[PDB]
Amino acid sequence: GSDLTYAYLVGLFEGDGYFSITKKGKYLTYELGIELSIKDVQLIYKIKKILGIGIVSFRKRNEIEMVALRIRDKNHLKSFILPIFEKYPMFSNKQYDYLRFRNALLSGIISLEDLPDYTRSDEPLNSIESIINTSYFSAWLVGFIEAEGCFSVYKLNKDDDYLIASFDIAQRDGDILISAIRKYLSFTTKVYLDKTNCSKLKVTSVRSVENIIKFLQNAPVKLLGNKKLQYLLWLKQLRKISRYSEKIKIPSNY
DNA sequence: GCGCGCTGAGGAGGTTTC
DNA sequence: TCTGTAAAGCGCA
DNA sequence: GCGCTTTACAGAGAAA
DNA sequence: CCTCCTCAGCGCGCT
Ligand SMILES: [Mg+2]
Ligand SMILES: [Mg+2]
Repeated sequence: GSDLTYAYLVGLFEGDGYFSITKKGKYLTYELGIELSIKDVQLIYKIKKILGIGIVSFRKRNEIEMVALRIRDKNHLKSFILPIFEKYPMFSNKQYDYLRFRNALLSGIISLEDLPDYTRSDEPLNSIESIINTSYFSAWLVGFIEAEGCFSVYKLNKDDDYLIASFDIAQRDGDILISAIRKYLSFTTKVYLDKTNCSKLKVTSVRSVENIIKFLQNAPVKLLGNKKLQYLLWLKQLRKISRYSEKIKIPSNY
């Protein structure tokens, strides 16, 4: 990878991965994993390549196929993973998972009984300005998008053929995170908090759309998975929708 | 040559955030 | 994540 | 006062 | 995203 394609990785992991210290009979299993739709087998192997470690597995949970990259080897974790996340730390209230994980690990905790009682605080760690001002952000956001962003098109009413074309992204307990992104890309839609503590950001404007495209075209790194394809197909329909077409530039990649 | 302490690949059950 | 629905804003004819 | 455009709000599940 | 369990199996210190 690049100095920065790793920042891309914590991005992806923050949004779709997970740190976990689980019960393994008498002992513990330390791991980092991402489980994605089989639609990203190809991406899973690009991650293994970048990181250089990790076990890949497949399963059906019967009609949905899925791929997973899983790193449980503690030496490899200490030797390759911590370092990444130390250098390019996550931003959301998730770092609590990594800090907790890290500590238990470095402490040499190997039994369930000496493993601290842990529960993620919903309490944020940063606030807009700090996220937005960290160097690697631009890259991180690319992966975070790879992971949780959504490109889509839908008619506004059943009957008539008036398309909308939106880009959205949400996160539980992440008002500060979601808002910060919102600021960064200059959206002005109102971030919506749902039934859960899930902050949803969504845009439809000709100017908003114009903006992700530009952020992406000028982001340090690149989307390389299914989301990349989702975006390219989006791009495409964006040409058959006039209001957008006579209003922005677009396709070669990302 | 074996029993012990501990480990991770392999395999899979159970919730819920996107 | 992905796709809406019901309901506005904004000219302008 | 009607065409075109954005927006607040939010419900299923597949993909986490 | 999150969690648990089985089982070769590896290095040790003994019988
Ligand atoms: Mg996530
Ligand atoms: Mg994803």
